[PDB]
Amino acid sequence: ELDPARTAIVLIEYQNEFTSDGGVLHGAVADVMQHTGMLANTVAVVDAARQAGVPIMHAPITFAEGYGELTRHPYGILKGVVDGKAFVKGTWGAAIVDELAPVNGDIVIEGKRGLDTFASTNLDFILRSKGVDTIVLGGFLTNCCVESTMRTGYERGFRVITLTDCVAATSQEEHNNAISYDFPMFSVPMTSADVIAALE
Amino acid sequence: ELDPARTAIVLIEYQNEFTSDGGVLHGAVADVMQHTGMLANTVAVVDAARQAGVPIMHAPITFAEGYGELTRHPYGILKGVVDGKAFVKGTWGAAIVDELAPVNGDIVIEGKRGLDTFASTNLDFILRSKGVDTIVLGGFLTNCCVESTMRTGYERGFRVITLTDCVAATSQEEHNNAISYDFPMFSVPMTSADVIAALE
Amino acid sequence: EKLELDPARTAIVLIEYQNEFTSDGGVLHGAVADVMQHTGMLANTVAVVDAARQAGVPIMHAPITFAEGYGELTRHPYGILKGVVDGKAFVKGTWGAAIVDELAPVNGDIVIEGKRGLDTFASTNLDFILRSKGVDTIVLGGFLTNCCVESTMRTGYERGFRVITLTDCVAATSQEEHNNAISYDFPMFSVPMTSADVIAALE
Amino acid sequence: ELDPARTAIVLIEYQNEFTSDGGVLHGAVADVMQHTGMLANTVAVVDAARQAGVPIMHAPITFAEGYGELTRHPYGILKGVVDGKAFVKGTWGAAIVDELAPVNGDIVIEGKRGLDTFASTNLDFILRSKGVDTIVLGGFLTNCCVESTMRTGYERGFRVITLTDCVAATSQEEHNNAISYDFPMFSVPMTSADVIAALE
Repeated sequence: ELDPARTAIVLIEYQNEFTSDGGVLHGAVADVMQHTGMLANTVAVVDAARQAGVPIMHAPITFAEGYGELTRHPYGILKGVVDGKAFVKGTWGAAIVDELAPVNGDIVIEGKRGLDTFASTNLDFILRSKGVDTIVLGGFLTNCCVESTMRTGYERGFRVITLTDCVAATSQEEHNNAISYDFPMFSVPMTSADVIAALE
Repeated sequence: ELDPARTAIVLIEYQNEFTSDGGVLHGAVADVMQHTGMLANTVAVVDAARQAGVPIMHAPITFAEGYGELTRHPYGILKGVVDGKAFVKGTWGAAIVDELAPVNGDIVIEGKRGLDTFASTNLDFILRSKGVDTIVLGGFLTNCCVESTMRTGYERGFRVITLTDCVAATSQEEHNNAISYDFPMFSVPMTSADVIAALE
Repeated sequence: EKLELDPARTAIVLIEYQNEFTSDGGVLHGAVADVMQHTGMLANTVAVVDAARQAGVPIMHAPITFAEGYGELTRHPYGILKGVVDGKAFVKGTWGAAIVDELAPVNGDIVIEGKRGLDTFASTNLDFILRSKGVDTIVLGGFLTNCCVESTMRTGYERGFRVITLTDCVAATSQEEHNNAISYDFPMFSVPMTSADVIAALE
Repeated sequence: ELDPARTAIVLIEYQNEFTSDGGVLHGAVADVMQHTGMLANTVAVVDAARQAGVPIMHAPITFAEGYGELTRHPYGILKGVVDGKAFVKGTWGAAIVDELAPVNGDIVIEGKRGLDTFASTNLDFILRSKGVDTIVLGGFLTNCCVESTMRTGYERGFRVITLTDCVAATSQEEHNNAISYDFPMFSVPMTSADVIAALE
């Protein structure tokens, strides 16, 4: 049961870096993108969201070239972002995949530098200003940025819905476990089809 | 490598509800508590930290009886807390287990009502006020409250050490998944022995 | 132009109505006495609370307290918290730290926890509880007009709440500081109202 | 005393819309800009900061055209921003004034939609990741965005230094009152000259 005036689709990091052949991180997520069909499922969800008047918010991650916005000695996941030169601002890799290119009305969330969309962006501000209380999440990575964003969403009292087949990760094991164990603690897990049915 | 003036031990939810026979949530965490020896490892870490002069911070979760500080219609993990009448303020369940009772000058973090300790407490305020930039995390649940806290601490630029043998969860597979896949993303995973050696 | 309040989406938030400010012998009471007296804030808050209960509106208290010795703060504070520390104000488990009797929390009132700074949103469970309960309108009162009350208003605003400031239920250490905050700052971040206006909206 | 490896200059809204003839809101701040000399003092501060190796971080405020990122029924100060059609993204007004144009190395904080730079941007994340514990603040508006940013900075444990002659408001009275009464509660106020000596 969805209220379009009080709902948003939040698309996390559908960027060529992940989504597209030649992306620095594409090879690592290919298998799961294939098994899930997340890309086409995401396209379908967005289409039904445009029609129902539900805003699309894209949340890309980017970094000024040289990574000066971060510690010179990162640890954990962002270390990989630095060493691999992923998501440099203004590059093909940082661009949102052509199939989901932002179009009239859509909101591109700004500032993302870490994994939790709510920790370095204007997402919370915009969601709250627009009176949105239900967020629908899709994107990358299932057990990293989608999971962090979902957990903070819950903390902040949104109704979080996670699109269990519009997410993808670097391994099927990591992907499946996130969805089976953690998603139910912090969200309402649903398929594109049921979200699509709910949007209509 | 640890600097005592700039380190905190953050002990999450060592409360009877989880730790003790009769706790509403004890049966769920019992197998993993026993498999890992978490209580005994935690007592060893805390003993060493006090010796080192490292402040010990307790982060209990509590709820005004009746759950009127929450939605009347919870979903996700907090639905079980309310439905199971867990962590009521002033009950034996809410009390910190006797083996880790706060002594002289220990800090007790106030406010927790959700999973991420940073989301509803004075933890950030106090760490920053004291100049703490490294946090050593232990407690319950591995894949819920510990992981949320770990994720937010990473986003806020803390050096987060996770005690791989001072945490527990409602299943062994869940516990193992978190430590193997997610902990390395947002923390420096360490055994208690490693942290003990670092503290001396 | 006339104010509508929905009881299910509304919360009175009372900042630091503790002896330390409100009552004779409180360490900071001398500094706020003139403005308390000028405004009649204490009685006015009582009348707004009473009406709030009658309409079923959550009353939320936001006291500030510190573990004795101030070991939860930097040893070398600056700014307004340096005065708290140096003055030994709001020590946990003292009369000064208690909420004032006239506004003692009764059955069902929420007592916000964690407060150690000035902004009520920065070190407590306030945001969590409001959002969990579905509150999107907070009515604000207490101390200090240009400090903690203003900080909470600013952040409230940033976080999408409809903030209402009770112009005659707040006080500061100076009438001049008080009046300036109310006339200049409050309208940028809030809808300032009187106790009487709020009470009428509640009924 | 200032450690360059632990300090950043944060410049709020040095955008043509305030600073320059033709800017929608320039008329309302011209008087105080003139009386303080804020623009030239800031250039001097930024130049000294560059020499010293201290990172420069500009925080512009922008909105996607049509103000759809916000409530359709704003109140308070943002209502004036929307009705005035100010700070529209990609327009000349939204651009940083030429004298303070970002130059190789400078960071441009992203996402600002509200008044407090901390509440809708990647400022905290970037400050904490780079290890900055002292922020030097200048810009617009003295009683609004500068005061909100300073209040939140202090809450978060930063040493906030406020440049009393590198800020401006719409009213001289409000400008002086904020500096006299509120700035001392939440910052160490200093003149540009005194900050430049410390930077030098």
